[PDB]
Amino acid sequence: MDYQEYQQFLARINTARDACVAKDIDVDLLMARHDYFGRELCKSLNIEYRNDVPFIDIILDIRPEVDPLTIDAPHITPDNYLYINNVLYIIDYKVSVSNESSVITYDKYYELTRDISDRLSIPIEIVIIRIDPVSRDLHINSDRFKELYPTIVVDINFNQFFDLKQLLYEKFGDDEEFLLKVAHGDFTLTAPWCKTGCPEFWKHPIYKEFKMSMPVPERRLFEESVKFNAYESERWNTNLVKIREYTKKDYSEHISKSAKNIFLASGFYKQPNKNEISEGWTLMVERVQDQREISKSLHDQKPSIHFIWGAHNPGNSNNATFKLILLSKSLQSIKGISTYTEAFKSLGKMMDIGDKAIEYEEFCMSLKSKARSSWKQIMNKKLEPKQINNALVLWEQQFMINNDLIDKSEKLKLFKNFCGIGKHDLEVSKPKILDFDDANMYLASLTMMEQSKKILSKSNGLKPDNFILNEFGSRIKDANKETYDNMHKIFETGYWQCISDFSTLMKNILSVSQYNRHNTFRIAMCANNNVFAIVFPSADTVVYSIIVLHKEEENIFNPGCLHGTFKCMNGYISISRAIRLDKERCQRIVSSPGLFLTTCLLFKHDNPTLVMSDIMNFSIYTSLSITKSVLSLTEPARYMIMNSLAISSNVKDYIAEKFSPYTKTLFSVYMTRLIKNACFDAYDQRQRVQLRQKGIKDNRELTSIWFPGSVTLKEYLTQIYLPFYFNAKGLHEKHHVMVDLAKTILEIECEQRENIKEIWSTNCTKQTVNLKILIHSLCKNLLADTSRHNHLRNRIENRNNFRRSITTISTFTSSKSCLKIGDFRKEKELQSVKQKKILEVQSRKMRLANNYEMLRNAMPNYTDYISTKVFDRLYELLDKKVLTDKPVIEQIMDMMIDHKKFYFTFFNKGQKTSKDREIFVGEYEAKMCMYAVERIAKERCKLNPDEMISEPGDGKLKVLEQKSEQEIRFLVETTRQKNREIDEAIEALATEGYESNLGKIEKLSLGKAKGLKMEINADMSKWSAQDVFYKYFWLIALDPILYPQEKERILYFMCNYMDKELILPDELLFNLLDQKVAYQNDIIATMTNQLNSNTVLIKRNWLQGNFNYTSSYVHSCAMSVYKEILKEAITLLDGSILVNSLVHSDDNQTSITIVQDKMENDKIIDFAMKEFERACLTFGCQANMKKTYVTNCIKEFVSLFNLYGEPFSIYGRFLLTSVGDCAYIGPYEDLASRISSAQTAIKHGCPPSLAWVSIAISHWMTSLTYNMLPGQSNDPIDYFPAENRKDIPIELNGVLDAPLSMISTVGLESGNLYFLIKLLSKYTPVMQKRESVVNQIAEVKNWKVEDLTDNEIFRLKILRYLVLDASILTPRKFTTAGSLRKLYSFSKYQDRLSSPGGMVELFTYLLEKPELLVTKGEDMKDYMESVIFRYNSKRFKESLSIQNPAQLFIEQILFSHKPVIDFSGIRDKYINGKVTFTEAYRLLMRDLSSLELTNDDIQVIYSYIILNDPMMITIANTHILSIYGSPQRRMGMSCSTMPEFRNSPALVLRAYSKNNPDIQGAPTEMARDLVHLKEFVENTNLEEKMKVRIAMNEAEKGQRDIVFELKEMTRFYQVCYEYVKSTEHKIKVFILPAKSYTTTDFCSLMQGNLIKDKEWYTVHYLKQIL
RNA sequence: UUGGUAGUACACUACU
RNA sequence: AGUAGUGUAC
RNA sequence: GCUACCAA
Repeated sequence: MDYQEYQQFLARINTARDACVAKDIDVDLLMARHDYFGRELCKSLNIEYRNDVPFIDIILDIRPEVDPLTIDAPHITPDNYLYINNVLYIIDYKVSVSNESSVITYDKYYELTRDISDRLSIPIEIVIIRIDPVSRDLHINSDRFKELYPTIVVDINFNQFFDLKQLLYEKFGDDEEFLLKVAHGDFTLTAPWCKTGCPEFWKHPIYKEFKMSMPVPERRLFEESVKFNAYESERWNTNLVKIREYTKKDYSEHISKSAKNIFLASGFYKQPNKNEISEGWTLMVERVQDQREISKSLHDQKPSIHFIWGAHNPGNSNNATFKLILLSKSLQSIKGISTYTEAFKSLGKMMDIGDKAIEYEEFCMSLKSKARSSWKQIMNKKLEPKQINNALVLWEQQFMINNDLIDKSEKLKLFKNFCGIGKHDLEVSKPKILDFDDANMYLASLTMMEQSKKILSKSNGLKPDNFILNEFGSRIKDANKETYDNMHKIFETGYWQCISDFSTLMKNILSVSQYNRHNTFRIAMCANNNVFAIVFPSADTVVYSIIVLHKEEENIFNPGCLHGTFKCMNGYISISRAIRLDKERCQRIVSSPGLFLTTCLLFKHDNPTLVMSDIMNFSIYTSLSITKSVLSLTEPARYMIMNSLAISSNVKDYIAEKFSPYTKTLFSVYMTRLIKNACFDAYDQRQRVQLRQKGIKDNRELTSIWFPGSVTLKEYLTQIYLPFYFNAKGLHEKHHVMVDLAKTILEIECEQRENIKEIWSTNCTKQTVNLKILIHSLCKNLLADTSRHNHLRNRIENRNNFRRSITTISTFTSSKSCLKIGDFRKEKELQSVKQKKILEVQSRKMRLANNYEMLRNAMPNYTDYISTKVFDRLYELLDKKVLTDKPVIEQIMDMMIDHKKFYFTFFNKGQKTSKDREIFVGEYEAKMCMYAVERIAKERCKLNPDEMISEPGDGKLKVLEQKSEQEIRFLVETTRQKNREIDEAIEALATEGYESNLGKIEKLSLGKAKGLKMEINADMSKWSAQDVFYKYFWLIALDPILYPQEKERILYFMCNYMDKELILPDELLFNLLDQKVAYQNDIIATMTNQLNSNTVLIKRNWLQGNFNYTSSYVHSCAMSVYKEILKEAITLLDGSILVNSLVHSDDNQTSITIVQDKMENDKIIDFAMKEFERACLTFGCQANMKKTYVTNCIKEFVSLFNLYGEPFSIYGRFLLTSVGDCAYIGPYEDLASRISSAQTAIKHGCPPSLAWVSIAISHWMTSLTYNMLPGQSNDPIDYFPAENRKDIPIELNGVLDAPLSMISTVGLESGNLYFLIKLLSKYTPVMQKRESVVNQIAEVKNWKVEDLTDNEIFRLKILRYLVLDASILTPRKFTTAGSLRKLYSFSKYQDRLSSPGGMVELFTYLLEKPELLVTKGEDMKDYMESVIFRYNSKRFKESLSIQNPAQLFIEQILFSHKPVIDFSGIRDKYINGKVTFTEAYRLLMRDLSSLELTNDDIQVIYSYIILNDPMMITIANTHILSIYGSPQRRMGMSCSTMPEFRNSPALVLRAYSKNNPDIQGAPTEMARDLVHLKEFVENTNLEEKMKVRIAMNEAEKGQRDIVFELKEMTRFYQVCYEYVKSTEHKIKVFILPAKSYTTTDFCSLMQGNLIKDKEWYTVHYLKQIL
């Protein structure tokens, strides 16, 4: 270029300060380069350099004899032109590395010139002459133009333009307004996250391993790809395109070579058939018998259920004290001489009060009356046992184990041999199970089931009326009469009474066991006057034996836990074995009636074939399995049966390798059979499932699995997949799990260490990647995915808060576990000594019924650590100034370099699976690094159409549906196109003589096109443990949105992460060190150097959970190559194919649809499955062919189905959780937790009737928790003005009355909404009745408040004075702040207590910044102070101690008669010690006698609940204005998304508190928010209302009340926080009977769908629904 | 904080 | 006894 | 572990 021009540009660059000025430089730098090229080009072409000539000048140059006024010359201005030989060459110069500019220019110029061409007969050639400024190659489109100038030599250099453009861009590299302007249309960046890179990367051994293993050109291409800078390059994609083109040859060879395997394919793909199943079963038994200790003996059986049962005796009392006597005389009078009969007679004698009945009752009543006076426990007053006849009584139903009444070796017999207390080569023996495969052992199971059938299927003598039927039977019946009739059929049987009795007795056993002692036994009862339980001494878990009285002998339910039936005074007495269960398993039994009723009705649903008696017999044993045996069968059932009916599967290898029956239980022997039978039965009806849409019309052609009968496909899948959900959580033992996990991780590591060397390959070696195919696919995908969003790096920054402070991020301030490494020898040794002393104390005290320091010495290379809470580890790092309040990403970038050594540990999930899963726990700073990598991926997965782990909400279910609609349409129309010539030839030929000439009709109709659908439902194996981590190095390196600095640090981290060490936890080390015998081939010893170290180096296993987004993206890539191969292979058969593939971490749902005429379909299947496996292996995944299975109608994907187009789900899994899913806080709060399960089940397609049943079971379990059932102690019915429990409010443990449409949408808050809708529809005049909701509420002033019934007035008082500011009855517990020693931030809070006035300073800080009472705030100081303040809360401190739901459950029962309600906190919301539940009912009613409601109070209720909520106005409008069409049957359901009904809080509340909207942090729009906010303040008077509230308090108290000011400011600013916060719209997908488009559609569909099982109703509205 | 002493509190109670 | 287990536990 | 009391 020109010299003096360069000096001017170089000056403009130095003097520029704005980005607007810098942009103008860039514009002219580019135009200068364009001009420079043309001036040089024209010299080579030997033509006049014309600057920019209008088109009219061109015509006037070459054809003077033509009029400007007549011809309409196209309005363009070409850079040059050339007229020779009656041809006009219009010329345009370009300087781009791409010809996208050139093709726009060509098309514009070509299109316009056609019209003017015909009016002059001059042909026009549009010539674009491009030069690629980097290479310097020319590119010319016109074939005539190159025939004129065949040798163009523009010798030219652009280096001075790159030098200049560089200087400009280095100068404005951080100016984000520059990056915006400079940005092309298609791509935009933001400033670097760091200035320097990381040179220590390039020296790192793992990179050198990585590098050295690649071939040389790829090495250069990696280093080059790291160093790329999309902002400083000509175009963003050059490095990606450069690398795509280099790999293209090797890639398209691999695709073509792989596609031609279609012709090699035999067609003998792995199928299921009778032989495979028997061979699988026989190989399986061979394994199981080598692995277990088999037993053909029925006395080796363990309890199938931990209970024995007998019917009640209605000739006897059901009084507590009669029952106690009845048992005491029965035990003392046991006739005969058995091995334990002396012990039981003694126990009976030890509980013997004789005639002294009233003396017992009044003694017990007095002790109880003492405990219930106090909120806390009664301390320092000793419990003394009263002598009442032979019984020494410590408490109601607690009796001293008296030494006089039992020979002291019969006492030892009871404890040691019967209860196991203190009970006791080279090898350790195998686990013992029953021989499930032995036919005599099977018949014993078959017997037990037929024996249990006989007793339990008989009618109990009782009225079938219980809580569920009484309160909800009305609405269950209305939705479906059949399910009401079924409930009756269940409640009549002994089944239902047995399990109710086992539930109620267990509830009581737990209540009783709490305060049982080492020197006492206790007695539990139930409503059945013949069933009891003796709770033995714990010896520290719950020990017990069940006792049944009965008239005749063998007439008791014995599911394998009877010790013996004995003859006694009156009839017979049967006593169970001694059972020992942890409290978690016991809770499950309490909840079992809900499970049973739910299970029975669900299996029986809408099916006239099945017999209810047989269902109950199966369901009772499933509902009461609290033991591992059944876990071994329920989930494998899925794979065995589904593999058995698949088109392609591997039933042999699944059963052979994986299926491991664990039959300790006769019921599990019976069930293992039902599974086997079902595998064969599945094969036998394989053609009844697969095609030869019609899945919508569901007929009963399949054989039932678990009980005899006939079943539809939907009902058949529900039978296969539901059983898994009978599995309880927490059945595992930490002791055993920790070892199994530790050793499988180390086995995978040791295997890799010894055998797995090569990283790359070309023949699918185990644990390798095809390097060039990886590189090429990644390039194509990154190009594609980046292209479809231009601000991607910006999207990543905003959505994941990269720019904001670390303290504003929800995951970086959580209560999750978090590892930290350091020296903690003193803290851990002084824990050891404290638990030594306190164990020795309670050991020495227990003699009533008569180490860490070492570990460290044994481990020279130990690595100390301690787990803590994430927010606490953040506090710590901020305090020691390792972290700052700088933008999170900048600090993540520093951490990647700063944190060299990585450390992880694990704990056990306690999962419902047969083998328990591991959960990994890393350091805080490891979570910081992975955040960046994962959140980058996450946003790019959202752009990828295949990738679904990133799909928000329930979108998956709607995506499955849209694919199968698309695929069905493709199959049909594509088969119609390929046939129509043949179909017209045959159908026109078969008009004249359809019968005759049938040799010619089938001449052509064999050669017509064959349809083929196949659905691969795939699982992958060892997803995290056996990946090739090295492949992700390319994913980072190729990434155009990363700068080379960031890439360098990210890759350095990823190198360090492959050196990460796993810490075997101290719990596991103790267990292992305590082993007397050495373990044989001890993998844990091998990998620790004889337990010298507590760490093992883990390399290839990126730890499960950590890289799910990036791994899933690469899995999405493997499927793009699979699509490409299949597309080629089918074009070799001139066929048609559609391939879809959905990917979610290690789950896959690929869907092939093919039409071709050249080949047998079986060979195409054998091809597609082989190439599926290979596609996976070429990218480092391993498809698990024991679990993957192919159908042509059924897509399973992340436990969501699609059956012939129609979506389907096991809604039953959500219904089973409705029973035992709760935190145990209060009646409202617990019920709400349980109701949401029914809402989730509803949106997965639960029928209205079964949803009502579920809702009843929730109400039952909730009221049971706080002793609030009908007739019970805390039952509110008699304390309130109401004739039903649906008339009392839901907040005071009422019963929920609303339409199920309403409950689906708004939950418990529907209880009040509907009540207010009932009032409007009674107390507004008939003229106004036809109006919408806004007008009916406006008519509230003209209401006869006199006419309002008592009840309605009562409810409105609660809505006014209680509901509108916080779910009000809440038991408050007295418990301690257990185990906060670990928390760094807790000891700082403790120091702030010890400081003089230290807290008072902090409280006053938080009143001056009331923003922090309901946010965390952007500042560092603001985070740390708000943390220390939270420790002031009791509820927050109990959150950090590990929760225990069975204790939380049982404590909540026991304190239901104590005074646990703080009525001052309830009352002080209307003022101008503690109290019991029932007293709180009296005190609340009398407060309502001191209040009245005017017509303004009612208006205020309707305003807050209805009018100030768009959704509530809508839901109200729909119910009032709706009119229903006639009923109709559901014909195929459709997924529809629930629409949004609605229309910076941390800053806005700071801006509200101090009236400036001008804070160091983020304009006019945050001054607008304050004006919009102050509307809400002046309406409700809150600022000027709480001032009266505080001043009144401190005037009465006499001095300034600092804590009350905090509490009132909190509830003031918490009301402000719940206005200045948008409902971030979650995606909720609902299965409905038609498709929703509008918002009104969803409401009408919902309203019409959820009222009967039989049918659905269309719903319309008479006015608008907004 | 350690060392000592003496305690460590409650549901179901039902047409059966 | 019960719970757990081809890891010595409760 | 909690509670009351005592002793450094």
